[PDB]
Amino acid sequence: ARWFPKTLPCDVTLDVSKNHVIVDCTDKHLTEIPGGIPTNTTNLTLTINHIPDISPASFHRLVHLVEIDFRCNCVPIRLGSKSNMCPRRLQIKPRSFSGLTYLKSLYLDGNQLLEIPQGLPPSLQLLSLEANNIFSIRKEQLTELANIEILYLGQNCYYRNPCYVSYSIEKDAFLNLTKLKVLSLKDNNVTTVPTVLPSTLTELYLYNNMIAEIQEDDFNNLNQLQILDLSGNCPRCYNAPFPCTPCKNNSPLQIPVNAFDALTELKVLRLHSNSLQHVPPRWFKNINNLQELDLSQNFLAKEIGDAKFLHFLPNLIQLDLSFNFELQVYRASMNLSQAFSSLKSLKILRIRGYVFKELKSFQLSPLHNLQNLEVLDLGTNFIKIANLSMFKQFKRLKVIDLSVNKISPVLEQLYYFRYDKYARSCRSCYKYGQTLDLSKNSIFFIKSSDFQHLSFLKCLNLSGNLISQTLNGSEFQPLAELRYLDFSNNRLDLLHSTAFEELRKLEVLDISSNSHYFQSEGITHMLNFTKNLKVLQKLMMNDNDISSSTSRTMESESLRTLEFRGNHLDVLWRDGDNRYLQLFKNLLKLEELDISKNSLSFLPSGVFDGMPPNLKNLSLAKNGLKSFIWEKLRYLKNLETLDLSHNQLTTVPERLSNCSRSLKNLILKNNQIRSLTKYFLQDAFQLRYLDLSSNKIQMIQKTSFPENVLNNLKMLLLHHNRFLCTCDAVWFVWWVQHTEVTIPYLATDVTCVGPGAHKGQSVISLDLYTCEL
Amino acid sequence: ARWFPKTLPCDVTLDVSKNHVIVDCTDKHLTEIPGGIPTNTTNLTLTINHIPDISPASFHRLVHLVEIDFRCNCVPIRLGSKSNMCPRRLQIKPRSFSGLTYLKSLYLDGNQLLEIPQGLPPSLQLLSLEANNIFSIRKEQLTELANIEILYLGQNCYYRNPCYVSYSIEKDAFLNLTKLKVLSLKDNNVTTVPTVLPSTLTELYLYNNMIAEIQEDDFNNLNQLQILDLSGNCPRCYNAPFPCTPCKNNSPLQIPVNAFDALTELKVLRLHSNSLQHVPPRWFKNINNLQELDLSQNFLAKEIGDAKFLHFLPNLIQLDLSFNFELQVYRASMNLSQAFSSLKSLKILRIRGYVFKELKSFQLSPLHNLQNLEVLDLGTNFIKIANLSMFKQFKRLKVIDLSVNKISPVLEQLYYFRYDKYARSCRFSCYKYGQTLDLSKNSIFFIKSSDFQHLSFLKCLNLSGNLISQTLNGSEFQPLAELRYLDFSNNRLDLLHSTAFEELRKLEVLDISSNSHYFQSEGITHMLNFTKNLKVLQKLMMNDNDISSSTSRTMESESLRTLEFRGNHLDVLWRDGDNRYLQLFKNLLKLEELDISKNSLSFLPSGVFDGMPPNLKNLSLAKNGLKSFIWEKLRYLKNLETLDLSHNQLTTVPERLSNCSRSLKNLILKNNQIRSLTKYFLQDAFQLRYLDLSSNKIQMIQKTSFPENVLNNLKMLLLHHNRFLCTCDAVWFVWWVQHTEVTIPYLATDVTCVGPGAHKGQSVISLDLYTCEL
RNA sequence: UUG
RNA sequence: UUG
Ligand SMILES: *[C@@H]1O[C@H](CO)[C@@H](O[C@@H]2O[C@H](CO)[C@@H](O)[C@H](O)[C@H]2NC(C)=O)[C@H](O)[C@H]1NC(C)=O
Ligand SMILES: *[C@@H]1O[C@H](CO)[C@@H](O[C@@H]2O[C@H](CO)[C@@H](O)[C@H](O)[C@H]2NC(C)=O)[C@H](O)[C@H]1NC(C)=O
Ligand SMILES: *[C@@H]1O[C@H](CO)[C@@H](O[C@@H]2O[C@H](CO)[C@@H](O)[C@H](O)[C@H]2NC(C)=O)[C@H](O)[C@H]1NC(C)=O
Ligand SMILES: *[C@@H]1O[C@H](CO)[C@@H](O[C@@H]2O[C@H](CO)[C@@H](O)[C@H](O)[C@H]2NC(C)=O)[C@H](O)[C@H]1NC(C)=O
Ligand SMILES: CCCCc1nc2c(N)nc3ccccc3c2n1Cc1ccc(CN)cc1
Ligand SMILES: CCCCc1nc2c(N)nc3ccccc3c2n1Cc1ccc(CN)cc1
Ligand SMILES: *[C@@H]1O[C@H](CO)[C@@H](O)[C@H](O)[C@H]1NC(C)=O
Ligand SMILES: *[C@@H]1O[C@H](CO)[C@@H](O)[C@H](O)[C@H]1NC(C)=O
Ligand SMILES: *[C@@H]1O[C@H](CO)[C@@H](O)[C@H](O)[C@H]1NC(C)=O
Ligand SMILES: *[C@@H]1O[C@H](CO)[C@@H](O)[C@H](O)[C@H]1NC(C)=O
Ligand SMILES: *[C@@H]1O[C@H](CO)[C@@H](O)[C@H](O)[C@H]1NC(C)=O
Ligand SMILES: *[C@@H]1O[C@H](CO)[C@@H](O)[C@H](O)[C@H]1NC(C)=O
Ligand SMILES: *[C@@H]1O[C@H](CO)[C@@H](O)[C@H](O)[C@H]1NC(C)=O
Ligand SMILES: *[C@@H]1O[C@H](CO)[C@@H](O)[C@H](O)[C@H]1NC(C)=O
Ligand SMILES: *[C@@H]1O[C@H](CO)[C@@H](O)[C@H](O)[C@H]1NC(C)=O
Ligand SMILES: *[C@@H]1O[C@H](CO)[C@@H](O)[C@H](O)[C@H]1NC(C)=O
Ligand SMILES: *[C@@H]1O[C@H](CO)[C@@H](O)[C@H](O)[C@H]1NC(C)=O
Repeated sequence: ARWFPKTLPCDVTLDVSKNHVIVDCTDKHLTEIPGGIPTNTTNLTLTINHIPDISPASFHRLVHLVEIDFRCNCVPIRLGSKSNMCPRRLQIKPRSFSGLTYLKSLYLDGNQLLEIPQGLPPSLQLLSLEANNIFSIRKEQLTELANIEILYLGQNCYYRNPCYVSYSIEKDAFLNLTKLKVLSLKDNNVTTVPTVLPSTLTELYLYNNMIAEIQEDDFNNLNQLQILDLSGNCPRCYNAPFPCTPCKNNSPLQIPVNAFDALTELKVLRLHSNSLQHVPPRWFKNINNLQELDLSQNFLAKEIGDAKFLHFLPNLIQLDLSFNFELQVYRASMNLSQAFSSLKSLKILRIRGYVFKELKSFQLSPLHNLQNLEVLDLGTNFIKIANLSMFKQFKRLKVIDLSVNKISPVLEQLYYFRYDKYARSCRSCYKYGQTLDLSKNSIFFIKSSDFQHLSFLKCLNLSGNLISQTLNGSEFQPLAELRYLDFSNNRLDLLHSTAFEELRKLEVLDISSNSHYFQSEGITHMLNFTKNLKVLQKLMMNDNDISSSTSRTMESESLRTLEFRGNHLDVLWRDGDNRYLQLFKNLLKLEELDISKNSLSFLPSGVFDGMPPNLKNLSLAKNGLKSFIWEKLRYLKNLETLDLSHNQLTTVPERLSNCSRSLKNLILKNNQIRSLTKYFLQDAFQLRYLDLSSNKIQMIQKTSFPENVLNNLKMLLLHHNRFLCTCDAVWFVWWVQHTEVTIPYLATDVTCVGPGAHKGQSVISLDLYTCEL
Repeated sequence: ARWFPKTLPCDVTLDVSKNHVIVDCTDKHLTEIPGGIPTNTTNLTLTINHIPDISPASFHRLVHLVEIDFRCNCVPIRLGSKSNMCPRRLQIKPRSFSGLTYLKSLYLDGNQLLEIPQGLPPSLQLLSLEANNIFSIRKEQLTELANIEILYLGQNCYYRNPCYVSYSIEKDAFLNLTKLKVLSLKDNNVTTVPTVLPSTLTELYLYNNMIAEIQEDDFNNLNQLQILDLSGNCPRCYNAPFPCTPCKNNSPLQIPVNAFDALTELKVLRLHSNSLQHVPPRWFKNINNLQELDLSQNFLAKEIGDAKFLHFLPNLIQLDLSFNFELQVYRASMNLSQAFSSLKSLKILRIRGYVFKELKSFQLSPLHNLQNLEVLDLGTNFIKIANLSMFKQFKRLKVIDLSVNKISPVLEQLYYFRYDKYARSCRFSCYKYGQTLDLSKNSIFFIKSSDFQHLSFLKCLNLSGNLISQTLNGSEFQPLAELRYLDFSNNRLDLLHSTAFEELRKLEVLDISSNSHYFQSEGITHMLNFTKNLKVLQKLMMNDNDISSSTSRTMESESLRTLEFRGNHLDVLWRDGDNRYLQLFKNLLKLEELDISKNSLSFLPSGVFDGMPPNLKNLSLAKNGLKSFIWEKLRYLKNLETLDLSHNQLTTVPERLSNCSRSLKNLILKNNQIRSLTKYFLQDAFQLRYLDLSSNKIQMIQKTSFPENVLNNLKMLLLHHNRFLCTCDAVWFVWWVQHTEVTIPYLATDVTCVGPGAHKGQSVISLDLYTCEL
């Protein structure tokens, strides 16, 4: 179907609308720029390779390159792989870029460069040099960058990539860059705000440096500035998970009261981890546009109960005061100044790490009339006592976050404590409505009154509490509109089949990782509790170690998805015991069933007949299946996806069309298949996806793989097999080289293991002409 | 060093004292009895193979055979592998055994036999026919067994191996087996006690059958009987995890009051799952020797509060009354009859599954003066309330088990609900510290010192798997002055205070594994230097805590010898560039054993080995995804004896292991990616004793890598499951493997050529390389 | 392989 | 692969 096989080890893509030819060679173990890159190439990406140098030969004929991404071909030692350390810094020979007349973006990050590469074309808008060893900026080296708009220089001098001196920037180095909009000098051992900066700046990133003081006029001309990040100068170092040096004398980052006067356009101000003890209202006298203010990780515990500066912030959307607690202090309660009530525009308020024992309704009163308040985050506060009914006054919020507290009767898991949460790399129930997140607390017992006045709730997260209780349907009575209950990581005791039946609008129920009572013999479990839940769509009961059930069927008219992974259906379906072979049969509208990780080394006859009639996607992954009667797939008349990955199957069916006329997606990766049957895919016409990767296949012949089926395949995975590239393989090699069908990893892992001559050689590159002499 | 390589695929052992030549061919994928079995073979085992028949050729030369274990060469379908189903039942041709004049033991279990094999020699003492399809016993077929003493016929007709009829035994079938001592007819669809049985019986196993009634004279002559098991006739089927049919009308197994009158020798009586509602004292009128009585899984809840029969059992050692609760009943308390006080010899009392809300001191008063009482088991009772101080009257006990209850302010996990807990297979803890109070798997969320008032005698406390989500500050355990072992695993400990546990001043072992909760949230203070206070602490387990951060930078101990730190994130604590935690273990001065496997250590930052404490001898870095390893750094570990690097991603071994560690004795490199050894790998490694190179990708081994003065010290050398290339370049290695005394497991099974073509799949032990010397 |  |  192709006249000329593509042999280039890079994905090539055409976006003809913007006349972009995109050539992506990311992570192809390349030691040279491959020959044959299309001459019309616009975007060329060579990240994560081991190309030791650039030269005029590199892009010689690539004259229409608008973007070169050449990052991480020599990552600095501590940042890169220790099993493949780069031996010598990337070498850029003169004239490597002067010919690239159309070049708009050049990425050279993580190449251990010692200096700003010169000879760059005047068309260049974006230059990126992060994670090199460039720690002295001189005006002379920047003249070439007249038209530059975006310049990334950070991570060139910090604990993970040290330069062992202070960063140096010459007076007015950036001033004649008259179009420069974004300047990032983060994570760099900088000691003062460089001046003067061009007044065209929109974004200035100076965080994680050694700037001890702000001069009044450091930001005098920056009347177009919209984002300023000064975080991590004089860091608060308590429990820092990276090496952290505080400013001497317990000093804060000193900012004169008028320092921001010119920043009339400022939208985002980040002062995280500057050891601040006070927030002078004078800072904000001439910024009324401010929308986002990060004051997390300072020492503003007292200031939170005063906070006059808030009166100057009527347009603020986001306010973060997390982790301002005083060391060794466990406050009784939360003192929020009344000044908070003047935050007319506030949608998002975050005060984790305030650290206090009792949350009481009136302490939140300053928030009562903030009409736009969508998120209230009081997590990681070690709150012991909170009458949940106080949130009757917060029905308008989208998320009330009390996660990780000690209550009893989405941000990344490392977020407030990571060094650079915006660092670049070399390469949930909120949607249901009002969410009360109580996850990771100490709730041991629940009763209906605990949820008094909270009938508006759509999602309740009780995951990771200590609830060890037989629910009989009486515990959630107020939660009349609840659509989503996360009850995972508790110790539910399904003694009563009336559990959860009061949650009459419940659509999704997670009772995963409630294995405690299931792992002790002789205890009653009612798995038919689903019959009462008339609108239940999705039920998760993963990792419960279920090996026994008092009831023999689960029943639902509504349930479409059942996750039953990590249980012991091998015990329930012990050969000879027929009692549970229709456990799922009366889930009449069930479409998706996950019974991976159930130790099902075989499937007793009757399991398939016992499946409910509308099953579409069935996972049997990770079972150690050593055999499989493919013919029994005939019972699964609506089966579209069959996941058999990570098992021990050695054969495929003689005729897949004779096993299922509906099957579209067959995942057989990570098995032990050594050969295909003679007529495997014969007449399997709307088969569309076939994963045979990570098996031990040596040969594939045309009878097993007729082209009338292969041409309909959205994707066909064959990588990591044991292909023998002898003359018997002539059809398969020819087809792989000329096919339109998508086959991932042809450049990297579709390989001959022999015969000797061809060992380790890619099938895409293989020349079998000697077979036709 | 051997003139004749051993090529037989079976382990051979000589026990010269007992004149035994033991040949074990268990699980060798054999389709025929291997040739070359020693002619002096006494014990021959061929279990788990697929030898389709036996014939006079089978044991032709093996005339001194005392034991043949030929089990599971054709296991019944539901019992066997579903990937390798046996196609046809084992065929035994005539006179296959009649020549084995010394044959004392014959096992033919799991072969789908239809009949009792004939022609057996009269020397036979033990015949085993479990898991076949023999379900009709006729006196004629038993004449050959004149001298038989032990006869196993069970598991021939039950749900996993059905015969679809009742078991049949001809009247007096066994009577003329005048030496018969043990008779097992369990799991067989038997409907009556076969009679008459020979009076020589010592053990009678009739459990899991369909016997609804015992005739009064069923055991009339069994005056030597010591063990009688009638369990599982009229079973109690509630929550049974196997198919279970009760006797109609909820009837119990009916036993006449005089049924046991002849059993004056009875030591063990098992009436488990017989749906009993009463235990008539008349049963035990002439059994005064009884030591073990299992009455679990009946309906004896009422009877436990009356239990007059206990007055007839002064010699009883074990009494099991577990799982007698009435269905749907949650009693307020445990009513134990005063009759319990007459169990003067009782060592072990088990009453799980009574099901009651409140345990109070006086309810155990019938037990107070049982002087020999060692074990009191009240687990799986859903007890909600118990003043632990009541056990101050029980300091003589060895184990007090309140496991799996709901208390708040060693048996197999499947045991009482298992079908046949003594079922044979085809192939074949802190109690030692002193008084143990097991509170594991309860609902304890908060502990305070007074909870343990009056229990200073305790040596071990098991709090595993509670809900304790508390900052221990040294005040919670104050009465436990003699505690040697605290299992605090699977809780939510909050190590805010470095004074946690410091009140346990005699503590030798502390398990705080799987307390990951507070370690999983950023910015929380964790004091790992809490160890300084524990002056006699030997062993610390803190596995699977997900530790990725620590406020303190060193742990300190003068006493700690073993630290388990597996399943944490030392990769994060030792991030390249961060030096603060590189001496985390350095001041554990007496530490000899460190497990830091499963810590995602894909590389080791420089400074880790220098930072190890000076006496470390046993170090595990297993299961880290280690992709590289500077072997030279082992030089810092001057007392290292065992290095476990299994299940990693290493591709090379050091050029000279002796130049890396002068102390290393045990080097575990199994399950890595090693493709070749260095030229002089083991040169002068005089302290090497154990070397596991199995499950790698080695193609070739040359003599320079494996000097013979090092190999001769090796207690063991593992090489199986590599990718050995059996060309003429491999002549040294093939010759050496064939002629070496060194122990190398799996030469018959998994030391194999992958090529060249001709030799693919062949064992190197069997490989003939003469063409390389023409 | 810029966490 | 007798649980
Ligand atoms: C291909 O490269 C071009 C050139 O850098 C990328 O286009 C730029 O995208 C950013 C995104 O906002 C714009 O600000 C620039 O102005 C764009 N430049 C041009 C010339 O249009 C494009 O995103 C890249 N695409 C791919 C798939 O790599
Ligand atoms: C950041 O710059 C400081 C200089 O202010 C570096 O500190 C010097 O480091 C050298 C070598 O380690 C010492 O000999 C000097 O005494 C240090 N000077 C001072 C004033 O401390 C520091 O190492 C740099 N940090 C990084 C990560 O590059
Ligand atoms: C070898 O076979 C003999 C005979 O079958 C075994 O001897 C029996 O051992 C059991 C258990 O150890 C004793 O209780 C019996 O009294 C012995 N029976 C006879 C008839 O002597 C012996 O154990 C076997 N040894 C090995 C290593 O397989
Ligand atoms: C145990 O024996 C009973 C009866 O002795 C068998 O039950 C009969 O089974 C046949 C075939 O399945 C049925 O048609 C009869 O109705 C049953 N009879 C009675 C009285 O129940 C039973 O199959 C046997 N069990 C096993 C495991 O072999
Ligand atoms: C964001 C807080 C980091 C420090 C910290 N860690 C913990 C912890 N692991 N457990 C606690 C348990 C209860 C109260 C406070 C803390 C606490 N705290 C706060 C705290 C620590 C110590 C003290 C002195 N009692 C008061 C408050
Ligand atoms: C060995 C016990 C098997 C049956 C069982 N299962 C459970 C269970 N999952 N949770 C309980 C929780 C409290 C009390 C009893 C049970 C119980 N029980 C006993 C029981 C169940 C139900 C009732 C009536 N509420 C009384 C007693
Ligand atoms: C909690 O507050 C609600 C009103 O918001 C009140 O009805 C209820 O009684 C309170 N409960 C407790 C224990 O204070
Ligand atoms: C509930 O909270 C936990 C955090 O502990 C989170 O992992 C989970 O995704 C949440 N559930 C939903 C439905 O968002
Ligand atoms: C369910 O249990 C709750 C809590 O103990 C109790 O208030 C209620 O009476 C019970 N409901 C039913 C229907 O048994
Ligand atoms: C669940 O099934 C059990 C069968 O053991 C029965 O006792 C109970 O009534 C059933 N309940 C529901 C809600 O289906
Ligand atoms: C205990 O139960 C027995 C038998 O049911 C009865 O005779 C006795 O009076 C009961 N005693 C107590 C204290 O409950
Ligand atoms: C528990 O019993 C002991 C007597 O052994 C007594 O000292 C203590 O007060 C009791 N505690 C409670 C809570 O009943
Ligand atoms: C404590 O009990 C747990 C839970 O039953 C058990 O796994 C553990 O091995 C016990 N610990 C000791 C030291 O015996
Ligand atoms: C430790 O905590 C316990 C329980 O909260 C308390 O009784 C005691 O005063 C505390 N002791 C110290 C030394 O902090
Ligand atoms: C443990 O180390 C911390 C240092 O962060 C110190 O504050 C504390 O007092 C130490 N405690 C002990 C018992 O060494
Ligand atoms: C080394 O320690 C491991 C546990 O970490 C133990 O299993 C092994 O037997 C020990 N080896 C020696 C030789 O002491
Ligand atoms: C390693 O070998 C070299 C050369 O034999 C020797 O100089 C050096 O001292 C040795 N080091 C150790 C630790 O044995």
